Amino acid sequence: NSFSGYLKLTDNVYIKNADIVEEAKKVKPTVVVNAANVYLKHGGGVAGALNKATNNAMQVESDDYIATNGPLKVGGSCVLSGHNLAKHCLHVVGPNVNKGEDIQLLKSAYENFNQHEVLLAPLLSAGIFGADPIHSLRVCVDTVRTNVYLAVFDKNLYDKLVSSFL
Ligand SMILES: O=S1(=O)CCC[C@@](O)(CNc2ncnc3[nH]ccc23)C1
Ligand SMILES: [Cl-]
Repeated sequence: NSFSGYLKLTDNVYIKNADIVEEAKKVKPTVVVNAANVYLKHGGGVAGALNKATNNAMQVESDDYIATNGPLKVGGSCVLSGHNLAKHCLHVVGPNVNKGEDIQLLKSAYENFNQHEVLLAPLLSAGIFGADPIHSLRVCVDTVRTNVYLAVFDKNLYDKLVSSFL
């Protein structure tokens, strides 16, 4: 495939220091994962950045989804359009530790990835969602069985994740 410069961690997990928006724009993958919240309010982090790159079309689509279906569950997901970034966007809600949500729900969140053969994704629950990215990577490796290409925004963190992996 067109994913370039990823370090192989396991049979099915690959990692790169990259902005997921730029990776999506260049590769145009079948599935890009959004680090969503239950309301699909794409304000910041991965979600705000993906939505900005769609010129707010992701938010417009998401507001119609919520008006029809109500909020997602923490640990849940929905498939919506990938707009100009991907064929599909898989919106996945990891627990927000800053809100006291159960970190055990991170495994449930990653299980959604197993419904898709290949994904471009961030580390769920990390960044502004408050969880330890080292833990998020371990849960990913131990939960996802399909092929996942992880884009880590921060270089300092990327290097720490690689160095501490084996
Ligand atoms: O500070 S972090 O590296 C800690 C680990 C999770 C993060 O990677 C999640 N946020 C992003 N990841 C990838 N591309 C992105 N574009 C815009 C935001 C963004 C941020
Ligand atoms: Cl973030």
